[PDB]
Amino acid sequence: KLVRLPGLIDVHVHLREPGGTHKEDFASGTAAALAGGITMVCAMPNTRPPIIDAPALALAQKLAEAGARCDFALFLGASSENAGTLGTVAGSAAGLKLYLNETFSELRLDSVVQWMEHFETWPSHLPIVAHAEQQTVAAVLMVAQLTQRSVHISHVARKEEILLIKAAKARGLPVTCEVAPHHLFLSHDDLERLGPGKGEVRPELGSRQDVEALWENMAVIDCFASDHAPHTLEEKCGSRPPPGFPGLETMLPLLLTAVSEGRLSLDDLLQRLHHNPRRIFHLPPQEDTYVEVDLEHEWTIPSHMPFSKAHWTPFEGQKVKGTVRRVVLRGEVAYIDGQVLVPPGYGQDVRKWPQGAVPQLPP
Amino acid sequence: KLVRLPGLIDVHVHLREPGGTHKEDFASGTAAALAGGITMVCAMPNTRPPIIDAPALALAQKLAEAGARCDFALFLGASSENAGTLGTVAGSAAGLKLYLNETFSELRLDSVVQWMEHFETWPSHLPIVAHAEQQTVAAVLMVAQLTQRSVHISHVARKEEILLIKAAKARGLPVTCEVAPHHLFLSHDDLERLGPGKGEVRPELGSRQDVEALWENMAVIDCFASDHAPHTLEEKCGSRPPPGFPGLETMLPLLLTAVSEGRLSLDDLLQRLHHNPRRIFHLPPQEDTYVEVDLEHEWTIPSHMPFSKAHWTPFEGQKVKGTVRRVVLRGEVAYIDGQVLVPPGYGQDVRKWPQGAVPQLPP
Ligand SMILES: NC(=O)N[C@@H](CC(=O)O)C(=O)O
Ligand SMILES: NC(=O)N[C@@H](CC(=O)O)C(=O)O
Ligand SMILES: [Zn+2]
Ligand SMILES: [Zn+2]
Ligand SMILES: [Zn+2]
Ligand SMILES: [Zn+2]
Repeated sequence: KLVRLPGLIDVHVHLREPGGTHKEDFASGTAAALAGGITMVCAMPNTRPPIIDAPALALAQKLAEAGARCDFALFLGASSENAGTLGTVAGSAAGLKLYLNETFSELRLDSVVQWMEHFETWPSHLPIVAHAEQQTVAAVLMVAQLTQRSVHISHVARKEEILLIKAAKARGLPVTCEVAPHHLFLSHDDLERLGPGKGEVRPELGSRQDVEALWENMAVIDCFASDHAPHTLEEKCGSRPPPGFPGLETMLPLLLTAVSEGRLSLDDLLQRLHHNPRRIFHLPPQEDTYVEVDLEHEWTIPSHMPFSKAHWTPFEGQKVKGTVRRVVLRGEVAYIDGQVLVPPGYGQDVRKWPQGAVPQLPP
Repeated sequence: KLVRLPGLIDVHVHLREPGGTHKEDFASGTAAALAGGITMVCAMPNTRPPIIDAPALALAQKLAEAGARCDFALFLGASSENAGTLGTVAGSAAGLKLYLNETFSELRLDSVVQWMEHFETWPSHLPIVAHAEQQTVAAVLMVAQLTQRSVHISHVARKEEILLIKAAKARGLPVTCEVAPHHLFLSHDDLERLGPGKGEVRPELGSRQDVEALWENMAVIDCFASDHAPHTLEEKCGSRPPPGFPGLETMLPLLLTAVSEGRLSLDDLLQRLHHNPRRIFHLPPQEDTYVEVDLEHEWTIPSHMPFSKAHWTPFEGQKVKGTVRRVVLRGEVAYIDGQVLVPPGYGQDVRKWPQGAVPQLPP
């Protein structure tokens, strides 16, 4: 007996096109999304060129419209030069992304004054997301308060961070956050198996106590998002390994396993992979769209999942219970038991749908 | 014709006793203070042992009472273990010091949650000072807001930091700050002369634009404080140079030079070295205490000033106009033209004076 879920949304993926297409492209990354029960993705801007101006966004939109198999929205990225320049295209983007710490990314900012300038100039009704680790969470929260608006914190990975956010929420501050599956299902204890290259990710894998703190504070977690960050094995195993894990194909199976163990409920999962993503990023519904999963099927994660060009996975060898059997996207069968059945280009930019524009007061 | 100033206060000095007495001790450091026209100092807790518990404070109090030539208050330092343990001795200290970045200091904290715990447990009516650089300023400001209290930011050194504080003040937030003379009178341009060892200090020397931004934003600066941080030349020139400059003997002459050039007024100076220190740290007046200075005398800073055991200075070769001629402390001549005339032990702990206790609501 299969369980029907709504179309799930991953608000944090790296699809590497343009410029890193050996790692992933729109076609392979969205195939990976569909296989993981995800029907809508928000693609991060740290591509090559990065999506930091109108011409780069225009290019990315056409690449996505031609390559994507599921629906999508594209982030703009904040740079040291583009504050106050994105107003005409801002509403066409998923939101604005700030990279506030060292990681795989034209996009580190030099000064908190630059963060302020972005918070002041980006339209107030549109989403802002920050990569903000440890004390940087507190710092960007301060900037959000000085500028009287909200912020969404990406991949929370530490007890320190989740408790800070918890304290902010208790004070009524408008902050939301997401947690990635590797920070719920991997820890320092796995670094021996993974090794130092494969194990590179930002935020880094946490201690057992970090992992336990995220589960204990599930009520504080608004969204799950994969931070699908594909790099090839050669890259992960080489002399200067980039940080990141692929995760679209493994996220839902990992979480369904946790549901079957009673670690969270099916509703808890759907709030975090469907409802809260919709409401935080003002993402539209998808007509005639759903995912059928099998919660009984036990399997072991192989050395690589079928679709991502990353062709490796840090979850290799983990036992899971839960499978994506079928995905229907806008009335077409998109995925069945390992076969993707919609072509590159089937996917659409949800920000161009009338119901996908973010409501605003007349300016 | 001499100008009579009130007894000046330096809220940020490192006197190195106990445990680093080859660099400075209470007797030599307070001689340096008097020679610089300073009659009251607040001594930082990063000694050996550090002042992080009642027994260390008790030891430091006796050392200071026996060695100090001018009046003083002693900071407590925050550690990863002492939150919620300092209540009985808190009121006897200058305030609580948090070390939030890498520097010469049992006292880095591991987590912003630890900062929160200190802000929650330290008595609300008593001062808290943070060493907080760059984004850490924003982060500690967030913690202060979550806990609904004030914070004083030590040695602001960057355009980024002063503008962040300016923005916080414009929002009515209770934050004050100080700036040290090296961040007003030295910059990157001096590193060639200083070299990489002598030039080590935290916050590091800023760009010309940082220096210009501090002067332009003088209205935002509540206090000047030396961050007198003596280390010997051998240490500064050796293979692992500690950060810090000695500065008690040079601070007032540098600032008086600026006054004579019309860069700020005598009042601007006295607000920042007397009135604002008093009001932020609840420091008592000193009866029959004053400083006589000569604003006409031109001289060149030598390779070392007479008193500090540091026996070097990064201001060597700078021309100044302005001299401390005489200091009277509580009715005794304490300093005249290079001669200190009060013995070690003349100085007193101002927190033990009835007028030096911080007022509080009945608990
Ligand atoms: N998280 C990572 O380790 N890498 C991400 C960048 C990011 O999300 O910060 C990537 O794009 O490779
Ligand atoms: N500022 C420095 O470079 N050094 C200070 C420590 C401090 O004030 O942070 C010291 O005590 O040596
Ligand atoms: Zn990130
Ligand atoms: Zn990412
Ligand atoms: Zn400091
Ligand atoms: Zn200091």
